[PDB]
Amino acid sequence: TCPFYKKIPGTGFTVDAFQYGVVEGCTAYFLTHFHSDHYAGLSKHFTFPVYCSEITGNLLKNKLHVQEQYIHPLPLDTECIVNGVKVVLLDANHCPGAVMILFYLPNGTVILHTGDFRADPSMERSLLADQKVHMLYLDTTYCSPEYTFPSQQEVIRFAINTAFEAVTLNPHALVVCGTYSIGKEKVFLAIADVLGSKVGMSQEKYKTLQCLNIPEINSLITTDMCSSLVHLLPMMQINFKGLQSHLKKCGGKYNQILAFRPTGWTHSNKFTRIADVIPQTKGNISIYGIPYSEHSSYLEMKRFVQWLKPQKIIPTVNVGTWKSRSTMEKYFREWKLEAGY
Ligand code: NI
Repeated sequence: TCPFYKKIPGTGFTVDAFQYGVVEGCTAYFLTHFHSDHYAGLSKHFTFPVYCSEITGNLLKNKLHVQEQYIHPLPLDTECIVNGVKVVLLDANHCPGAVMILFYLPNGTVILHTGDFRADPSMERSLLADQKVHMLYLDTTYCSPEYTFPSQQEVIRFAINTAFEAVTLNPHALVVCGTYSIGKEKVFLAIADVLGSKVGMSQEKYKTLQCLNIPEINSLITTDMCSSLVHLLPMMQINFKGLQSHLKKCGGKYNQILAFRPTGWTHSNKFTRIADVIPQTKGNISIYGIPYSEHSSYLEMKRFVQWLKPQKIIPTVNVGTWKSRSTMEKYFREWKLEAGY
């Protein structure tokens, strides 16, 4: 059964609610982004209207085989009427295709659902500038001050410099990058660009990337692993065993691996600056865990919410324990007293 924080009152709408069977009274199902925790349930057998971005719609069609007649892509930054209600989709600064949804309810209430997001000051000059929001359904993944991590630009600088240095010292090193979902593609695209190589991967991953409207993509990726000195592998193979196993396959072309494991936040952020990060090493294999986040840091979230000044906040992450829910409400009240709304 569909929880309350996935329903939009006064409409026939749900958001990210595909794993509960038929939702009583739902005439349109919104999907914020193509991550499995949110799409859980969709397939070729789905027969209700799905509203989403163009990129999400390409993924639904090609990866889940949802029939074309049930896919409803909307452009961003544009007022659209769906089942007699005005909506807008806004870029969430999460993974490719990810959106926030503004709903202009028939009774005059305005609701913003963030989906998954990485808050940014650029959002203060979207269509949000204009107006009041009565209810914010907020991605609270990192809603506590201990959650600190660098900018994406700093993390990419570190990865580019690390890989360019290694391969310049040893032209026979291979670079490997772990993946498990869409998102974080800049990690492997930036490294391949500094090395003058395409990125090699499986046919399944290549298909996924071909759905993302990335300009000049045919110039950047390939399924010919042997022609490539940046390889992608599933995230679970990014360990000393899995990497040794991979180096055997390459046929004595390479004599070293340098690997990257992009993560979310980890507790070594509480001590170590991005510059100071060191790898785990066994023999001719080195592995770097790098904190490339696509969710808001505490400070980013606080800034966005103190700017928006919503009337009420409904968290959509960390809602399962009394202690979590209690801690989040304390922070929402400080923010409100500090800023005066
Ligand atoms: Ni997500």
